[PDB]
Amino acid sequence: MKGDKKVIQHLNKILGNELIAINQYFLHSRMWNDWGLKRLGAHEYHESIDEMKHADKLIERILFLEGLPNLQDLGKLLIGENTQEMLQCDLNLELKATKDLREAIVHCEQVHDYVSRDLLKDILESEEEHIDYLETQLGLIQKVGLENYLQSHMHE
Amino acid sequence: MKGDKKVIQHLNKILGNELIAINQYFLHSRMWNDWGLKRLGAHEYHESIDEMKHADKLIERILFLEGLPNLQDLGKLLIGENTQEMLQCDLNLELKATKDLREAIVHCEQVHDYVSRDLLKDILESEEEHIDYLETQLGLIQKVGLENYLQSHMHE
Amino acid sequence: MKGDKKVIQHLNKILGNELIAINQYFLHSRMWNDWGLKRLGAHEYHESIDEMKHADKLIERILFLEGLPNLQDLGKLLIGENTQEMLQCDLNLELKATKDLREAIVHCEQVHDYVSRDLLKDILESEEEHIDYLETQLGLIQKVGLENYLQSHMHE
Amino acid sequence: MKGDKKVIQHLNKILGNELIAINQYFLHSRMWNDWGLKRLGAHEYHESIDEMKHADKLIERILFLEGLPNLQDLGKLLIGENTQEMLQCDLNLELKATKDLREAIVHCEQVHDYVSRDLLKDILESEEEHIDYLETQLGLIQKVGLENYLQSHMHE
Amino acid sequence: MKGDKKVIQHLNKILGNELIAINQYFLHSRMWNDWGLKRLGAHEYHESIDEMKHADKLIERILFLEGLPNLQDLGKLLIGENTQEMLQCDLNLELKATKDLREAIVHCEQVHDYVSRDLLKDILESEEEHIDYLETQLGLIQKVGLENYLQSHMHE
Amino acid sequence: MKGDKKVIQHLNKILGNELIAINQYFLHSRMWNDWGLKRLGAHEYHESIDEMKHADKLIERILFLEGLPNLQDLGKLLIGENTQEMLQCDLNLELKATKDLREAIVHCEQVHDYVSRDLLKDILESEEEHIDYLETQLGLIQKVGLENYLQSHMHE
Amino acid sequence: MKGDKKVIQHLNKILGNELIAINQYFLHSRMWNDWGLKRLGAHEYHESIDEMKHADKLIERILFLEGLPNLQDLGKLLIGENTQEMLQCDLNLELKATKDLREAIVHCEQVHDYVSRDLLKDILESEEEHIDYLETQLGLIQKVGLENYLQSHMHE
Ligand code: HEM
Ligand code: HEM
Ligand code: HEM
Ligand code: HEM
Ligand SMILES: O=C1NC(=O)c2c(NCCCc3cccc(O)c3)cccc21
Ligand SMILES: O=C1NC(=O)c2c(NCCCc3cccc(O)c3)cccc21
Ligand SMILES: O=C1NC(=O)c2c(NCCCc3cccc(O)c3)cccc21
Ligand SMILES: O=C1NC(=O)c2c(NCCCc3cccc(O)c3)cccc21
Ligand SMILES: O=C1NC(=O)c2c(NCCCc3cccc(O)c3)cccc21
Ligand SMILES: O=C1NC(=O)c2c(NCCCc3cccc(O)c3)cccc21
Ligand SMILES: O=C1NC(=O)c2c(NCCCc3cccc(O)c3)cccc21
Ligand SMILES: [Fe+2]
Ligand SMILES: [Fe+2]
Repeated sequence: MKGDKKVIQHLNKILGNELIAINQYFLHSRMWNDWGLKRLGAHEYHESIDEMKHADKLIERILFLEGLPNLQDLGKLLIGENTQEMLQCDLNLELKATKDLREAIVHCEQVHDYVSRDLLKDILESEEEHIDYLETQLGLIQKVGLENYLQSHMHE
Repeated sequence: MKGDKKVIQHLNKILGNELIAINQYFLHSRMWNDWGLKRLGAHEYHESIDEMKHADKLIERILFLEGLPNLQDLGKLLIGENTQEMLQCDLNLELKATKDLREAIVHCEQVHDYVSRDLLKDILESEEEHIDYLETQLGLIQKVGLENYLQSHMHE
Repeated sequence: MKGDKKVIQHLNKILGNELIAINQYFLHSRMWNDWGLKRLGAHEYHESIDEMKHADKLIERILFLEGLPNLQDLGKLLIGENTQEMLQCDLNLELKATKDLREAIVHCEQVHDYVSRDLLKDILESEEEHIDYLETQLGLIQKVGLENYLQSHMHE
Repeated sequence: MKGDKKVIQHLNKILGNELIAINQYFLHSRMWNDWGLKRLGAHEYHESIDEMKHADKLIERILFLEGLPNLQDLGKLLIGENTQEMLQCDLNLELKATKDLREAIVHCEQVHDYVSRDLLKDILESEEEHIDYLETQLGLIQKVGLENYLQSHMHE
Repeated sequence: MKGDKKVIQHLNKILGNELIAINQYFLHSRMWNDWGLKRLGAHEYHESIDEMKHADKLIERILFLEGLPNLQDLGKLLIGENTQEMLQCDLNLELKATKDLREAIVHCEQVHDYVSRDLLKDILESEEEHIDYLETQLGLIQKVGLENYLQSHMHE
Repeated sequence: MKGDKKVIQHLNKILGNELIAINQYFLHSRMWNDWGLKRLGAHEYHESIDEMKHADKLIERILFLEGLPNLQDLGKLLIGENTQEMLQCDLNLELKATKDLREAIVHCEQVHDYVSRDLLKDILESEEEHIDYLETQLGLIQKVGLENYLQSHMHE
Repeated sequence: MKGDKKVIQHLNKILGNELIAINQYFLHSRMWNDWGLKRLGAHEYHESIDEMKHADKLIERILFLEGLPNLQDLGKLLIGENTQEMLQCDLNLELKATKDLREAIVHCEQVHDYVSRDLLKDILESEEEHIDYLETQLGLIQKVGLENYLQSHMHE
């Protein structure tokens, strides 16, 4: 079904953000596992899988709309050097992602692609849940102290 | 069954206290959940539910006694800005509540409304259990330190 | 996540409406039970519980958006003196509630808070189902007569 | 298998009757549900489904006989404005339906299409069962009064 | 264990009231069953059984306190001749019973027979539940009309 | 609940499209079954049933909004004479259907009927899934050839 | 455990190849699904997942050896425009991948990193299995003809 060209451009932009997130979260997960912080490693793994599932749905939608899904261009990964930095890098990425999702929803609404809007709204709900998690973790570091925070994320 | 008018006023005063506590504990619960202190959030949620159940029983008793349950007047919520203050705010509310329960029981006994007394005694037992919980939490903060106390209440 | 100030004001207005409804429906439920109209009492209890669940979600969303949920201000309860009046009172409240929900959805759409809009849309679906129930009950009173209508609501 | 042309014309006439009945009964069912008369709504829904099943068998038989099933021409729906009228509209439609079924059976017998006759006889048995139901409901309205009759059809 | 003489006199007075209630409720139950009002008959049978259980506990307590339980001196049964009167007769009996229970509890408290008091308080709770049932039934007769009220009590 | 007059006109237009699709898909299903192409017949049957379910929800919404659902006017069925034509007829119908759904959603949004919008969005998601199916079938005929395509749809 | 610098460079080269394959196979999978060739889509999805698992093991090994896994550089995806081209693109990629794996194994052997060798040998076994699959499909296209080959991959 031939989609709106600018809708497809927006969907590819969202896909591009998800592809960054997949790799950033996967690498952060495996870093945390290597450091013995396996509760963080497992949670971050599940965040990476969630982004993979969003990317799949975007690819499927773009193809249905007779566009070409762009899996070739990978933007800049934001990789931290310690737990605090890694959490903040994920939050920085998520804030960019939600800004782009909102702009894409505006355009879908304008051209009456209500099904693409609904898909993006569902992804946005997942991204806001991730922001909630990240903001909460950063706040817990301040409340319990970094050493306690890391202690609490050693074991699954 | 026509109840004593002052018993009904006492029951409405206790109901008023329960209505404050429902909202205070529900808000404290959801604050703690938002902050990632999910064990505190869950415990405080169950405290809010318990006050809802007491309020139900008071409403039912007032109607049986042919009075009008007052759910319109809501007194001042005591909302803290951090965990220590929230616990003290709950304790301050509970101490007011048990004072008022004791005065209501005295009156029920004087007019021979022994069934209303039995209801209020059961509620008083619940409120003294809550006081026990709160005093214990405040004491634990002193024994283990605030950072450890909060750490222990991150995960359910 | 820092939410829009006016969105938070709208969510607090909806929450205020839900808090009125919780208490109005709970009292109506317990009045109907006291009168032996237990099918109405049970249905109205479930309506109160559903409003409690909506209030919970509103509180959680307001806190995520870094606002202060207002559980202190309680508006006017519309309490009837007989079944016909109680049902009409509930309907009057629901019609105010849906007006406020629609105005809140408009504003969420305009600041691109699509997740808050989705929550409010879900609440609006619930409130329109309640309107359907209420209009249907008032119509049945006319079709079967008041005595029969009440008879049919004695037994669960 | 090449069927008799007039048999196929009769089958298309019966199919036309069933298509009116599907839509009339479905609308009556949803009107009754909207009004809170759920037992009537459910029973009328099942009547609509039964007509759908008859239409299916007629379509299948017409195609086997190498005719074209007419799903395009929809005759006049008899929609009532209250329960009494709705039941009588259903009964008026059924009495026309059974007259047409008998005339079709006569013709099938004359040209030795005994399998089409058997199908039409089975449909006729179903339509006479519906007539029994309708006559019985109209009689009950007289015996128990309209308000009681409607009361008895509020709840499933 | 040697009981207070006046406590034992009070317990025998309460026992006498229960013995009246056993017979009154049992006869009302069987009258309602004979009339085809089986839901009333069954409910009233269970009321009679409850009074039998209270009488048992009073007899046991009196014997423990080394008194003689008086099962000989049966007071006046309040027997109605139609449903509304039978319910009112039960209510009149229950109101006398609860007045006597309160006076007995006062005396138990004065002489420190706290276990006798607790037994009487439990009986008082049961009798107030019966009062609630009775007042509710009388109110339902007013709200739904006598003919509907009786209709609703034909079947279990 | 008094709905917007023009919303109700749009819902009746969508309902009219669904009524065409029910009959067109049901007839195509039974044609394919008669020809021995039972996998197509079954799939097309389920498409017809899905349109029946959408029509039901539209009728229910129209009645709730105090409109009259139009089941009387039946537009033009697009009936093919072979598999390729039947699939393209279904696709032509679905493309008209989605255009009308988008126009209806625009209007519902403009008059703040967000619940009707949500219903129509869900229907649009179902219709876009049907368009995906149809486009895919037409493409498969080109890729595997008509003879193989039909072979693959003989057995359920 | 400090690894050999050149071993880590080889592991990152193999990782780089796996990252290309993940995306290439995922896109080919979703292209085939969009075209209705669901058995090819499913198989190609499982090939993508298998490459994801290999990449995970490489990332984990590189981190254990105190290197930095390179998830940032993504090489050229080889995307076909039809089934034959897509299969050949996958085969071309696999043949480059196995050449790189053999060179990496040579070096691991030379510096006595026998555990890294064993990991790469297991990956090489998987990639040769994929080559077997791909060569076999290309051969089947020649033996059964493209139309039959595609027909056989419509249904899972
Ligand atoms: C650095 C790149 C990637 C890595 C390391 C990776 C890793 C993984 C792993 C380890 C799994 C779990 C497999 C299992 O044990 O069953 C998985 C699942 C999955 N991956 Fe990836 N993946 C990557 C990229 C992608 C991409 C780009 C996509 C899609 C565009 C994707 C889509 C999926 C899907 C759909 C699943 C299945 C999730 C589920 O339903 O459980 N992955 N991935
Ligand atoms: C008059 C004030 C209230 C009364 C009398 C009341 C009463 C009740 C009762 C009796 C229950 C069922 C408890 C059980 O047996 O499990 C309940 C559940 C609940 N209440 Fe309330 N409540 C009140 C106010 C509130 C408020 C203000 C909130 C939130 C803002 C709230 C949130 C809840 C929730 C979330 C549940 C559990 C619902 C479920 O998932 O089943 N309630 N309430
Ligand atoms: C001193 C007076 C009475 C006492 C203390 C007494 C006590 C009891 C007790 C303790 C039970 C067992 C209840 C249970 O645990 O389920 C019982 C059952 C019963 N009583 Fe009485 N009762 C008395 C008089 C009567 C009278 C006057 C009648 C009838 C006219 C009666 C009819 C029954 C019946 C029908 C049962 C159920 C028996 C069965 O089917 O198991 N009772 N009674
Ligand atoms: C106003 C038009 C119609 C409406 C609203 C409608 C509605 C429905 C609904 C709601 C169902 C049940 C679906 C489910 O939950 O599984 C159904 C079933 C069915 N319909 Fe219709 N329908 C319509 C017209 C037709 C027509 C014209 C035919 C055939 C000529 C038909 C044939 C069937 C059949 C065979 C079933 C399955 C019944 C069974 O075996 O349980 N329908 N319909
Ligand atoms: O990252 C990438 N996404 C892409 O589509 C892509 C390439 N595609 C070449 C056209 C293939 C084709 C044909 C017909 C229907 C289709 O859907 C696709 C090539 C390189 C990279 C990418
Ligand atoms: O918080 C509140 N509690 C209440 O009762 C109430 C109001 N009551 C007005 C009607 C009371 C009535 C009259 C006649 C028969 C009855 O059964 C009851 C009104 C506002 C607020 C409240
Ligand atoms: O109904 C009510 N809702 C409220 O929030 C409230 C009150 N809030 C006091 C400050 C809460 C605070 C402070 C700092 C950081 C936080 O995260 C939260 C006070 C009274 C009543 C209410
Ligand atoms: O296709 C059709 N849809 C319809 O509603 C309809 C007809 N309606 C007659 C009045 C229904 C009525 C009256 C009063 C209160 C109500 O609630 C409903 C008549 C013919 C065809 C249709
Ligand atoms: O209704 C009546 N209740 C009675 O107790 C009673 C009678 N009691 C005679 C003495 C029984 C007794 C009790 C305890 C220890 C003993 O050694 C003996 C005689 C007639 C009627 C009654
Ligand atoms: O079989 C029987 N044994 C009896 O005592 C009895 C009757 N007594 C009537 C007394 C005064 C009265 C009158 C009306 C209701 C009452 O509750 C009381 C009367 C009839 C049968 C019996
Ligand atoms: O309501 C309707 N019923 C119908 O058959 C129909 C139409 N038929 C078009 C030709 C079907 C065809 C052609 C060749 C071989 C076949 O086996 C079948 C057209 C419009 C409406 C209807
Ligand atoms: Fe009746
Ligand atoms: Fe073949």
